[PDB]
Formats: sequence, C-alpha cells, structure tokens
Amino acid sequence: QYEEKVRPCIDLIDSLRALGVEQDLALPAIAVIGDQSSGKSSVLEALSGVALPRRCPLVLKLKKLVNEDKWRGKVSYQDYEIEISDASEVEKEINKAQNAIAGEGISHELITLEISSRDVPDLTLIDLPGITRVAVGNQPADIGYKIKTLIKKYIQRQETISLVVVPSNVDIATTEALSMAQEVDPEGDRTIGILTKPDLVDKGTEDKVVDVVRNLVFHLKKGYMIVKCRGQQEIQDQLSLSEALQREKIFFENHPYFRDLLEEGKATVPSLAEKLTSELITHISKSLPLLENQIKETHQRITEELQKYGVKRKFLKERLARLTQARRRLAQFPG
Amino acid sequence: QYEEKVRPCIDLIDSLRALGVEQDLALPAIAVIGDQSSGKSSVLEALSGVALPRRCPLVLKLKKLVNEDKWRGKVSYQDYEIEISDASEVEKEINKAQNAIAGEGISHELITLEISSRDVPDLTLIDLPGITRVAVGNQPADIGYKIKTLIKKYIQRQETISLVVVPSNVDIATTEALSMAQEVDPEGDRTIGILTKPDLVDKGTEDKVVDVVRNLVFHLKKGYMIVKCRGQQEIQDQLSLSEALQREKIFFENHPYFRDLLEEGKATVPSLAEKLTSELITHISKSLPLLENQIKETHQRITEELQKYGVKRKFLKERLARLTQARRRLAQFPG
Ligand SMILES: Nc1nc2c(ncn2[C@@H]2O[C@H](COP(=O)(O)OP(=O)(O)O)[C@@H](O)[C@H]2O)c(=O)[nH]1
Ligand SMILES: Nc1nc2c(ncn2[C@@H]2O[C@H](COP(=O)(O)OP(=O)(O)O)[C@@H](O)[C@H]2O)c(=O)[nH]1
Repeated sequence: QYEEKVRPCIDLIDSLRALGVEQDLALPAIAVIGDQSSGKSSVLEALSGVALPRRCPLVLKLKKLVNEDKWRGKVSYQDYEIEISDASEVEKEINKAQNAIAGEGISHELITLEISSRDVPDLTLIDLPGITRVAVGNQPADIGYKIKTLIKKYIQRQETISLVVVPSNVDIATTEALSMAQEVDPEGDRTIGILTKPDLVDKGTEDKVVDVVRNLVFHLKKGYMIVKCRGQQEIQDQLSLSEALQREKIFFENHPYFRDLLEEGKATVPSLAEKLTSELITHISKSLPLLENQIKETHQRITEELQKYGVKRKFLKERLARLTQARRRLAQFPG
Repeated sequence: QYEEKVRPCIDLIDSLRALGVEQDLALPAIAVIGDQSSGKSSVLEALSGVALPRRCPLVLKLKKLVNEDKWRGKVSYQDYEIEISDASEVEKEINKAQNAIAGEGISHELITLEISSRDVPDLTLIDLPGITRVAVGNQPADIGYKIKTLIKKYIQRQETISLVVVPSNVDIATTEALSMAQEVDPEGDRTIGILTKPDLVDKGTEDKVVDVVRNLVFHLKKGYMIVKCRGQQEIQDQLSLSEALQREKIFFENHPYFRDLLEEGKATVPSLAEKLTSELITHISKSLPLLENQIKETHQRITEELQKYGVKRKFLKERLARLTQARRRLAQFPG
C-alpha cells in the first residue's frame, strides 16, 4: 500500500504513457539527460537504491512503500513482463532488457523498471542515453545526432522538465546537456541541475561550484542540487547503496565548502528525491485540468486528417483507438 | 643567437603571417583549441615559462636561446610594440594588449607574444579562445557561435595542425574541441591531443586515460601527450613555473599508472615542447616547396577578379601588394 494522495496523479500519467499515446499527446515528464560519464546512471542507482548495468529510453517507476515493506521489482519491454525477486537481481534483468530491445543505433522503444521499496521516492523518470560529440569505436558516425533526436523528442515538449546531470569538475558553460536544455527552455523555467562528483573538484575551485548550486552563474527557476555517488573504486568494491548514502551524508557534513549547501537544502540524494517528487506532482498538476481538452483537440485533428486522406488508413484507426483509450482512462481518475 | 637550422623556417612563416596575407594564403600553423577550463592557458604558461592573464587569437613566438641566455620579451598588437623586461611583467602586458584589442564579442586581431629564453622551445603557436556551449553572464548569446567561426577560420585549412587540449577527468567523446577537429580532419591526420589534470582522475579510472594516451580509443596519427600543470591552489600560492616542472616530473615518475606513459615518451611539458617543435618543422617543411606557386596562383586569381570587377578597387590593390610582399619575402629565404 502507498500514499493514495500522490499515487493517483503519477499512476495516471504512467498509464497514459503505457497506452502508446505520447506520439500525439504530450504527457508530464521528467527527462534525465547528461553528457556521457556525467554520473547520470549513478544518480538513478542512488535514487532507486539498486545497481544498474555498465541505448534506449528507460522509464524508472519508483513507488514508496508506506505499508508492509516488502521489496518488489518489475521489468517490462515489448511483450515481456518479468517479476524481479531481489534488488541485486535488477542489473541482470535490464541487461536482458537492453539485449532484446537492441538488435543492431539508438532505439525509441521503452524499457520500464518498476520498484516498490521503503527506500525509494514516489517518482517517475525518463532516462535518456548520454550525449556524445565524437564518435569512437565501432558505433555509427551519426550516433550523436540520433541520441540528440531522441532527447529532443522529449525535451522540446512544454510538458517535459529537463533533469540535467553535470559533473562539478567541469565548467558549467561547456555542458552539451545543459546547452540543449537552454535551447528548448531559454528562460530556464523547466530545467533542474544535478551536480555530481563534488569530491573530484580541484582544491581552490570549490567556491565556483557553490556559486552554481546557489543559482548565481546559470539561472534556473527550479534550481540546482548537488550529490555524491559511488566513485569507480567503490563500484569496483561493490559498496552497498545504503552505505553510499551514509558516506554522502558524512561527506557534506564535514565539507569546508559544501556544508553550506547541505544546510541550504541543496545536497544529498534523499533531499533530491523529495525535490523531484514535488516537481513531478506540481508538473502533473499543471497538465491535469487540460488533458481532457487536449485529447479532444487531437482526436479532432486526427479525425480531420482521417477524412482528408482516406475518407495508411488502419494506422490512423489505431492512433484514434489509442486516443479513445486515453479519454476513457482519464475518465476513471482518480480511481 | 639561436639554432640557425630551425629558425629560418619558423621565422619565415611568422614574417608572412605578420604581413597580413593569411586571408588569401594558408600558412603552416599549430592552432591551440580547447573547451573553456580545459587547462589550455596552463599548457601555454608551462611551455612559455611565463604567467598569462586570468578574447582574440594569441600568437605565441618562443625562441630558444643557445647563446648568452638573457631573458627577453616582446608584445605586439596594432601599432604597439612593447619590450618586456621581466618574465613576471608579461601577464601585465597582455592584460593591456587584451584591453586595447577589445572595445566592446570576439576579435580577429592578433596579439603577438615573443619570448627569448633558455627554457623555451623553438615554437610558434596560435592560441584560440576556449569553446563554450551555454551563454552565461553578460556576454552575447551568439558568443559560442563566434568563437567557433574564429576557430574554423584556422582549423579548416589543411595547413593547420589542431592542438586539442582535453582534461583527463572528462570523457574524450564529449569534448567539443576534439569534435571540431574530427569534423575538419576525419582521418585524424593533423590533430594532436594534450591531456591535462591527470592528478584529478577518479581512482580506478586511470586505465581509461592510459588507453587514450596510447592512441587506443580515438586514433590520431600524430598521437597524444599527457601533462600536469599548476592546480588552482598552486596558482593561488603563486608557485613558480620552474618548480611546477619539477613537481610534474616527480608526479609522473611516482604514478602507479602514468609512469608507463612517461617511459613511453608521452608525458611532461619538456617532452611536449620537443614534440611540438618536430611537428611544426615537419609541417612548415611540407608547405615550403609549394609556397611560391600558391602565392602565384592566388596572385593570379586576384588579378582575374581585379579585371572582372573594377577593370572596392583600392582594397584589392592592397591585397595584391601584400601578396607581392609575400613573394619577395619568400625570395629572401633562408636569409
Ligand atoms: N568520485 C565520484 N565519482 C562519481 C560520482 N558520481 C559518478 N561517479 C563516477 O563517474 C563515472 C561515470 O558515472 P556514470 O553514472 O556511469 O555516468 P553516465 O555515463 O553519465 O551514466 C562512474 O565511473 C562513477 O563511478 C561522484 O559523486 N564521485
Ligand atoms: N590539478 C590540476 N589542475 C589544473 C591542471 N591544468 C590546469 N588546471 C587548472 O584548471 C583550471 C583551468 O585551466 P586554464 O588553463 O585556465 O583553462 P582554460 O580556460 O582552458 O585556459 C585552472 O584553474 C588550472 O589551475 C592540472 O594538470 N592539474
């Protein structure tokens, strides 16, 4: 059992997404973006409390158990739906997901990871493959372009909040992820910054980081958070994610510069978790009253096009049947 | 007095550049490019042995004294030419240069720094302003674009070797500087990589760095070098550049991973210095035999255009007078 005061809104959006209506209907979403090796999957590991594999969208559904506190997991992709038993079984199951989902560049097909735990927020996130600028190894030359196209698909929509992951040890102005966010959101009204790797910041440089997190260099309405996740040695030693939280807490409390950020409510995964639930709820709340008319408008313009060209047909009869299903599912809200 | 076996070639190119002929005549060059805060000016500080200020092209002319060993410096920009007395006087003089040269974005006007010292290589470099992707602060929104245009002006030319500065603590595939190099040089035949900040690499991650420097991730004909320059605390303590070399030496000799790179001749500023002189000489050598005909071809096509439109006139009579001066100066070679 969950908090039935937060779940209905989150579950509603998840159900609409799972209907395959997002091609024609923008749905409230938090898209996670970052340059390759910015620590994006680390943040997800910390938020979900589970290890993820060493590309295509990943829908992460986190559900906070208020009740009996039995860890449950589930992975869905295509026709597969597989119940996970242990938390350390998860990495294995996504590895498998990522296998079936990728035959030969980037895939637009969704893998959905659902986790019910005492230690997870009530939160849905869409994680998007890391941005590269140079093509390395045996991957195609247009892989960067394709990654960008997949990212734009989400982030160009007004209904998407961009969650930008940036390492503290790189200049904020050089981030491609943030650059893309500024492109679609010049005012910086639907972008949140997560800084990582605060332990790797050059000594004498920490004040620059503080300036960023305090919203003084590149301004974001919704602000910034700073986090410390497992370093490579800690991953190499298979350090538990529970201990990683404990270590993060100690790191910020003892930090000569970052303690201020902690006291200002701008540090640690637990505080990030709460901030992301608030942001998600506020953002779904914004779309709630409009959904019924947007569905109606779009069902109207697709019926127009149906009449124009046909009256490819059976494909448009499948789009409309999905939109009808969206209207029905919305009519059930909040139950 | 200098080694008159290396100076004639380097001085020849410098004299042609100073004639203002590079608009119509590609000249052998090493352009230094990097993302903002990649440690680019640090590398230049180490190579030149002098401190540089905290934007427009900077032509760095380094001349190794074989003779009496009296440190000499000179800064030229527009009509100014100012003789520098001390090595620590330099930062001040470029600050002044950068003032006169920038009235209100990026300037294409050249500031030329000439240094004659026992401790400098025989080397000319064109340093280009750092790349940004996000516009911060009170700077114009198209500043990134303008920086890129200035960089492309140099690096699109076959006669330009791109010297790409990349920090070891960022994923090689995410570098915009390297991305631009790959764009104009897909084969990777006229690009050199300099990795910086090897001390800031995450523990358990050093092997990735080694892989890069050994030319195994993104392949460059001319290869990679790795260097350690002053960190911010050391700059804050005004650590001498002589001691910085000593420290770099000790750092690589004692490093559990990077010692191999040192023994493979791929580390330290002194080894970089020698590699850059070789590369410059080889590259000027490549253009030497062609220069006379290229000048003639271009003097021919500008006389064609002179005839076409005119026969704006006095501007083309000034381009041709510069090309005539280039042909004369070449006719003096090697004296
Ligand atoms: N020291 C340190 N290392 C981190 C931190 N966050 C992430 N990393 C490391 O940075 C690397 C890149 O992180 P990852 O999550 O794989 O990046 P992604 O490619 O953006 O998903 C990994 O080796 C992590 O161990 C941090 O807060 N501190
Ligand atoms: N620890 C460490 N810091 C470095 C190294 N090289 C450069 N830095 C620092 O990184 C910052 C950016 O360097 P800078 O040369 O100003 O970058 P630019 O903007 O590319 O010219 C400066 O604060 C330097 O002190 C290095 O090898 N080690």
